[PDB]
Amino acid sequence: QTVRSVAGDQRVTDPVIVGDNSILDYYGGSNYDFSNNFEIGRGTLYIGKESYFSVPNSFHLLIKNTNNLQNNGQFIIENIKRHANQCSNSSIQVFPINFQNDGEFEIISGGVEGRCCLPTSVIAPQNFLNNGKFYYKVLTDTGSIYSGSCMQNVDIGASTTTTVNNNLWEFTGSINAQINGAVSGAAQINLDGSNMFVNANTFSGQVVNLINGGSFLQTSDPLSNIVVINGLGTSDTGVTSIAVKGKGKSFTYNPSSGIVKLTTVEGKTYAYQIGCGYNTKKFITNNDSGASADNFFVLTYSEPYSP
Ligand SMILES: [Gd]
Ligand SMILES: [Gd]
Ligand SMILES: [Gd]
Ligand SMILES: [Gd]
Ligand SMILES: [Gd]
Ligand SMILES: [Gd]
Ligand SMILES: [Gd]
Ligand SMILES: [Gd]
Ligand SMILES: [Gd]
Ligand SMILES: [Gd]
Ligand SMILES: [Gd]
Ligand SMILES: [Gd]
Ligand SMILES: [Gd]
Ligand SMILES: [Gd]
Ligand SMILES: [Gd]
Ligand SMILES: [Gd]
Ligand SMILES: [Gd]
Ligand SMILES: [Gd]
Ligand SMILES: [Gd]
Ligand SMILES: [Gd]
Ligand SMILES: [Gd]
Ligand SMILES: [Gd]
Ligand SMILES: [Gd]
Ligand SMILES: [Gd]
Ligand SMILES: [Gd]
Ligand SMILES: [Gd]
Ligand SMILES: [Gd]
Ligand SMILES: [Gd]
Ligand SMILES: [Gd]
Ligand SMILES: [Gd]
Repeated sequence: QTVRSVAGDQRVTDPVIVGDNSILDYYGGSNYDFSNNFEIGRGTLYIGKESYFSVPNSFHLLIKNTNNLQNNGQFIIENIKRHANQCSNSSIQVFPINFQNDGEFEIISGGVEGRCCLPTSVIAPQNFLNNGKFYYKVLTDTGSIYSGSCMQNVDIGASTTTTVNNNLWEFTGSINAQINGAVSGAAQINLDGSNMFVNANTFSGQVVNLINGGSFLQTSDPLSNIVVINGLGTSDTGVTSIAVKGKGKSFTYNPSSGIVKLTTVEGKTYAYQIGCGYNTKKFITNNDSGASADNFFVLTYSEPYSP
């Protein structure tokens, strides 16, 4: 049992080592820069605005030139705007070469009441391997889920990075998760009120679960694979949706396979496994036309989701 609790800005060039039953609490700094390896055992590494045990305007975390980030415990990044309401260039940038997450990796932002001013967030290790739980949550000052109009944009992966999910991702609240790199494995992605944008050409082995008005959007051309998407439906906790880039010509649902196909006027056909027991007559289809894809063909279903 060792607690370390360190206040103020940090430029850390030494290895970060958290032993079993230990806590390392970095807080109260506006600037954090780590450049060496991380080894987190059965303990907690916390980097945040306020102490793990509970004020600058800004929060900047950079992990860059780190060879290996090995997480076997809890790795928390927390940036809640409390009293503060100034708009700053707050950022979370996680670019280690190797990130192996066997435990819990949890990013928490939000607390925006007035001006819509959220941090830049990019999680793009060259090699990001998740065997554990990756959480991104947007919370109020009290720690409730934030579901307002100020959307936290999160970039996951990049054009040349490799991302593997073998367990769980869960994005909760007003989050736009832009999947900008190759993702593979065999895992669940839980979208609890959040949107996920499949921008890449490899997005494989991921079962997507839409909860509380969560949405799946693809901007890339149709994949080889048929993504399993659970939760299409309309309830009091909202309307979940599947959307593809372009202008929709038609849809077909096969009640015998549980596969829906969305065909665009360009003749691109997107296929998703939504499950059995849908009624064709209760599907709704809309072309959205505006501003990343200008246009989306949006599939919804008028009745509650039944597993
Ligand atoms: Gd040193
Ligand atoms: Gd030991
Ligand atoms: Gd040791
Ligand atoms: Gd140990
Ligand atoms: Gd030990
Ligand atoms: Gd040991
Ligand atoms: Gd500072
Ligand atoms: Gd070790
Ligand atoms: Gd060791
Ligand atoms: Gd060890
Ligand atoms: Gd150990
Ligand atoms: Gd906190
Ligand atoms: Gd936790
Ligand atoms: Gd706040
Ligand atoms: Gd506040
Ligand atoms: Gd594991
Ligand atoms: Gd927990
Ligand atoms: Gd947690
Ligand atoms: Gd927790
Ligand atoms: Gd973005
Ligand atoms: Gd962007
Ligand atoms: Gd969950
Ligand atoms: Gd790709
Ligand atoms: Gd797949
Ligand atoms: Gd939405
Ligand atoms: Gd109702
Ligand atoms: Gd189109
Ligand atoms: Gd086109
Ligand atoms: Gd629109
Ligand atoms: Gd964008």
